[PDB]
Amino acid sequence: GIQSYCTPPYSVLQDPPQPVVWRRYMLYDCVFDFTVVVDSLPTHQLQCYGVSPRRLASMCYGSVTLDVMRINETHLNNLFNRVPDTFSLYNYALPDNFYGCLHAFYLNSTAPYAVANRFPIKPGGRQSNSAFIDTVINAAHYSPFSYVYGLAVITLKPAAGSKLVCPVA
Ligand SMILES: *[C@@H]1O[C@H](CO)[C@@H](O[C@@H]2O[C@H](CO)[C@@H](O)[C@H](O)[C@H]2NC(C)=O)[C@H](O)[C@H]1NC(C)=O
Repeated sequence: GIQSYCTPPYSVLQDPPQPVVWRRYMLYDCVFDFTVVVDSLPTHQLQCYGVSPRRLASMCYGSVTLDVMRINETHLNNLFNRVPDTFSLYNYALPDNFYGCLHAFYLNSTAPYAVANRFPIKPGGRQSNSAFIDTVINAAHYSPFSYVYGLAVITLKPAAGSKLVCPVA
């Protein structure tokens, strides 16, 4: 039938959360403007797995997940090369057999960079203890600031019947 439009996360895109509190947005059974999280963004690095970047925003999917946070160059490079570090061990980790895209874009901002460096998370997981999270965010104030990129992790699910996420033209 006639699908609704998914609302793009403009607000979180103009101010990405600290990686310790990365945010997820789930897109399902809707029309979505992919340009907001791809073309319109000032791209620093776009890396895709299971799909080409030129094909990404042109087809439909079973579902689309957007994970948004900030990330500095070291952690970004380790993320791309799949090398373990504090970011992927304690803050945000790609799921097994990741199908989708990593989109890093310019924020032109060197700021407090709140990254957990203890208490391991599982892939696709997050820190859940609010007290500890608060200590990480607080500790960010008393540690070197980092020059930082925005990061949108786009997880794709293959189309399988009706109720899809389709791009706007
Ligand atoms: C990105 O931020 C991390 C901290 O979240 C920085 O990590 C430090 O990196 C140096 C080497 O450059 C290590 O000796 C330190 O032990 C690291 N500290 C922690 C707490 O992990 C990293 O340097 C930052 N990268 C940039 C380019 O600013």
